[PDB]
Amino acid sequence: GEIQWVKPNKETGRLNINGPTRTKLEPSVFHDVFEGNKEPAVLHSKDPRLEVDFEQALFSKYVGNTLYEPDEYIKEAALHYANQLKQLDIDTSQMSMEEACYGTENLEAIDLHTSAGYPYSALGIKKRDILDSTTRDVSKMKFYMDKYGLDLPYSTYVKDELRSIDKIKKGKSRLIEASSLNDSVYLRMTFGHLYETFHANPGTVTGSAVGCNPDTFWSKLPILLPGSLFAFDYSGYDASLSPVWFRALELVLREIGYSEEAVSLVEGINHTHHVYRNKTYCVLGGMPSGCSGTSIFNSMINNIIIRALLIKTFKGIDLDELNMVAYGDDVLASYPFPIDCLELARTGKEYGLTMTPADKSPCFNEVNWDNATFLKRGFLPDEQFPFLIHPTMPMKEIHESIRWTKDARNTQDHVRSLCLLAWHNGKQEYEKFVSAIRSVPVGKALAIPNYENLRRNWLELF
RNA sequence: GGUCUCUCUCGU
RNA sequence: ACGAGAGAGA
Ligand SMILES: [Zn+2]
Repeated sequence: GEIQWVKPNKETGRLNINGPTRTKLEPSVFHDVFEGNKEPAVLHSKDPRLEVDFEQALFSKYVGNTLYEPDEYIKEAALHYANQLKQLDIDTSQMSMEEACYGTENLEAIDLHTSAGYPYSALGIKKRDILDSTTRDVSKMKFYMDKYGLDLPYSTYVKDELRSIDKIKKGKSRLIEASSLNDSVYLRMTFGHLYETFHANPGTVTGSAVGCNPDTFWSKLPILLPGSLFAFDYSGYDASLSPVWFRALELVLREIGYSEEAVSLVEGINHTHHVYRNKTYCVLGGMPSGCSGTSIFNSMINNIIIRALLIKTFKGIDLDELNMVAYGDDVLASYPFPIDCLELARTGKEYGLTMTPADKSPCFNEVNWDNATFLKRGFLPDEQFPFLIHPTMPMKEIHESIRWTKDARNTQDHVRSLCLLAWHNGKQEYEKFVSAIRSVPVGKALAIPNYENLRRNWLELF
């Protein structure tokens, strides 16, 4: 991805989009009980903590584009994935507006507790003023679709969250691109059925882990990804995508039977316009973080990417012997013979992709089930039933979460949630957690889940 | 102050 | 089953 131009909102006619500049995050009653190295992200140009110009680090993620036009490797890769998806029998027909707005069995309704985007967010119009879960009223929507149209600009905000200290000094906060409700609606009407399919089939056919539950999914993966694991991280995946990958995606949608009218929506995300404060800017390439389809489209593209990298880097790759699962840029993949990711990354560069070793090390060492992680969790065989696999969220990350809070009103729910993540690390580790929580007055007032009950309830999932 | 997923809680 | 909240992940 690359910024093409920046223009004053005066020159473009766009309304100013201003977001909050102070964090909702405050130290919690456990801040000093547990160790951590994360603080609230920088939200403001003159955060005392800054060591670089803020807006320059913010947008530094747009590293540029290399390829615009799929070569033969990318074409073949897009095709292998497309034929694999055909067995899913995706409904390529347009989903009704009612379903797209208000939900189906396999697609959650448009979030109503969340902004309605450009231009409503400036006009003081919220989603609730247009949509109604009880009515399933589609009439006011179909009016605003024809008042403001489609292809409205993304409203850019800085994401309020914890970031490592390195990331706070270096102004490396994350942006989110608020979608216009109009595009969300239209993207959902066009691809809603493909969302449904993907949500109901996490696994190695979709190649996607969207819709998976780690408590039960982790036991399938060593069976879904047989052979030798390989994995790696991307730096700045979304923003690093060159337009070629959106061309590639158009190939996949076309092949599985999408109409040329529907395939044409992809350029709509490859080429996008954003409002940040008082300026308008145009981005070519890069997935816009906050549009409808972000997870699934990123996951689909990864499926294309891993394939193309394999057959351009190595001789005699059989793509039918590749098994992989993606969740956006997160990947776990397997092949009958070990894959050398040092070489994939070299190829990755030629495609404008920045790939680094999985273990966060600077060498591409071996990846195995003992040290693989996916969605931040590891894989730990149960000591009693080894075919069942614990997803192990590191206590380090759990300690990070518990030290802060956006509203201490909800300390109970927060701590319980963390305990449902933490027990998988084992009885000894969990009780060390719990007793540390008890070591403090608010702690002795919380209801904490019993280890053996957590384990008992986990075993009955099977 | 986005898109989604999963899980928990609280109500009728 | 439906409403409201939260946490985590991408
Ligand atoms: Zn443009």
